[PDB]
Amino acid sequence: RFILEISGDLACFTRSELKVERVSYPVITPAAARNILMAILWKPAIRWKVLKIEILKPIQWTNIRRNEVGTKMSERSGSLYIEDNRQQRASMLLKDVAYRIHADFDMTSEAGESDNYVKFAEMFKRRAKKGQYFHQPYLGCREFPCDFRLLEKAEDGLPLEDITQDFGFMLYDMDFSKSDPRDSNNAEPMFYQCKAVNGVITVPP
RNA sequence: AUUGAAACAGGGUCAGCUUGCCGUAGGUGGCAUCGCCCUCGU
Repeated sequence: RFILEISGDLACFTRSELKVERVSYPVITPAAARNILMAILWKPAIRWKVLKIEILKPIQWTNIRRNEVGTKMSERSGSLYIEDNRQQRASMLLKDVAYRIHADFDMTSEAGESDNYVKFAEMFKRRAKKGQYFHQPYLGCREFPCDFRLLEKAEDGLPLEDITQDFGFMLYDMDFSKSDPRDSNNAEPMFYQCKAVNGVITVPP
């Protein structure tokens, strides 16, 4: 397995049912962690899998608004001239978040030639130590860069083990199956968050 | 393959045009620095 910790000032993970005016989750998204790992090192033969997620500091809100346009650009058009399109939008940003993750990975069907578990693990350790990636992982939006330190266990502020509130059902991931290469179309798996005392545990199917 | 991807609170708006701190009213009226002693004695 692997244990990593992420830190940053600001972070939103928007629920679906309010996507129009942002209402971020309280906790991080199990789907999000998958992509955060993939950000460091993407191969077409690796399938990630998240096991444990740990909060570190108490949740804290702030609110914000800025000016937006809501027209996806198209080839037939020449430009946008945003003045004729603006839709002010609001947002519910989490503040001062650092999270801890326990996760591992397995192999896809297309193992390929250099399908060595050990070499992938080794190069992952290398990239984690030196700070290597395709791109800086977001925190739900491109503007909130995060910072990740590869640690073994208990190398940050003591986890906030306090029993916290429920959250009902929560977004899990988005299936890739019925889609060919390049995710033609997808459905939405869910799960039950069920208010883990401190360590939220991602159950597989 | 992050409910992600692209997303200006923007564009300008004098605190201004003016009015006496003035017109007078006393420091007055009146009380002796006095009353007194050697520079002798060769």
